[PDB]
Amino acid sequence: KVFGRCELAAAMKRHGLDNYRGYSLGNWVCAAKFESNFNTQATNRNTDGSTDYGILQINSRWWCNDGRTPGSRNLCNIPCSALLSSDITASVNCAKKIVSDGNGMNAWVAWRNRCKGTDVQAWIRGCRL
Ligand SMILES: [Cl-]
Ligand code: NA
Repeated sequence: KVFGRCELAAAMKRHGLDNYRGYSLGNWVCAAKFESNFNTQATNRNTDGSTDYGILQINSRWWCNDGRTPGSRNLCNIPCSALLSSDITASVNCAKKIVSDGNGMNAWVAWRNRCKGTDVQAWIRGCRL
């Protein structure tokens, strides 16, 4: 599923991400835009052999099992394919574990390079939330 901007904002809000660990909703919408272009089916393979999955491009080295990332942890205890669903619940629940992990949203490279320090409230402007 390719989400619309306000559609995703509202789904993320319903799943408890607005101000989760201090990060306003706009931060999460901005991260999803630049990680996956709002496409739940996005995958990208990394040089180390791991793969990033879904709307928030969660990585198979630490967070999910894709059966082909040797010596990976599966800290969200899910198959990575579950992160590609049109229902974002699994992605959101795993993202909450990531962002609690210590370096916050800096775990998402696109957030650090393209969202951090910008006017992220713009990503939810105009939406009925
Ligand atoms: Cl933080
Ligand atoms: Na893994």
